[PDB]
Amino acid sequence: SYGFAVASVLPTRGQVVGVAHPVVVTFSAPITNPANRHAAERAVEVKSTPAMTGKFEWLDNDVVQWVPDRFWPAHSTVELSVGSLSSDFKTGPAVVGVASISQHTFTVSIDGVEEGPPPPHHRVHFGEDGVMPASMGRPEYPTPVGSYTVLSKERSVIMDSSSVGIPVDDPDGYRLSVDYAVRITSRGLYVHSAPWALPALGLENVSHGCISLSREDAEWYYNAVDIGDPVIVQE
Ligand SMILES: [Ca+2]
Repeated sequence: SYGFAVASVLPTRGQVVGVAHPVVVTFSAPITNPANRHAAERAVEVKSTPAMTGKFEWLDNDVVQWVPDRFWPAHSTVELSVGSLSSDFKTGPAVVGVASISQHTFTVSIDGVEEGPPPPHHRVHFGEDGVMPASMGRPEYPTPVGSYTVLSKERSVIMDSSSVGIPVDDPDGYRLSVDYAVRITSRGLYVHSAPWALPALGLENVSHGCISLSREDAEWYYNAVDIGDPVIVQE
């Protein structure tokens, strides 16, 4: 009986990850019976050192992720057992981004200390370290509130309007080349550089869901953040 045979686990052994990185378990064969999922979860019981509570979420018939309830300790070695498989990984700095829809800001802290790039005359900027002018999703396509984690980081990725439900050649379609792209949902939500959107930054929520930053702020956050680091969206 190898129905719950585990092919692999993320983080990999010795991987360096951000401080909300889930434990992602990939099974050797799909578990197509949702009733067998609770037994599968028990067979892949996640035991970390330091101890952490979490919640299982199935991403596919053969992938379940265990989402920690709290952040891992930064700059640490986390020991990890996933049903007998003994592993470990490392965390880097706690790089946390908090988007405020009402304040039109994106606040970046590193290990608790708010910080941003060294500012180099005609654009909004706050005198407060780490607080970046941002533009969230407009009321038609709002940025959803929640607790996210960085799923991937890409340079010069092309984003279409088909991600929010609009063909490219449609009245309000788009096809953008985006310089710095920090992906925070599998659906296609990003923190990213939006130079065309410079006037709205810090003032208006004019994007279609994504968290828009200046190129300089996006570049700094992109270079600071790691896959697994948390991103909070608040009203
Ligand atoms: Ca990493």
